[PDB]
Amino acid sequence: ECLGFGKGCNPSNDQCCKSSNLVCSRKHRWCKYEI
Repeated sequence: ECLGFGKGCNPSNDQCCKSSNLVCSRKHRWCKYEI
C-alpha cells in the first residue's frame, strides 16, 4: 500500500506510503505529511 501525498485514504486502515512520511488524516481523510 502506498498512496501519494494528499490522496483520499482511510485513517482506520491507513494506506499512505511510509517512505514519504504520509499518514491518513481523520479530518481530511487523506495522506498528510508530518512537518
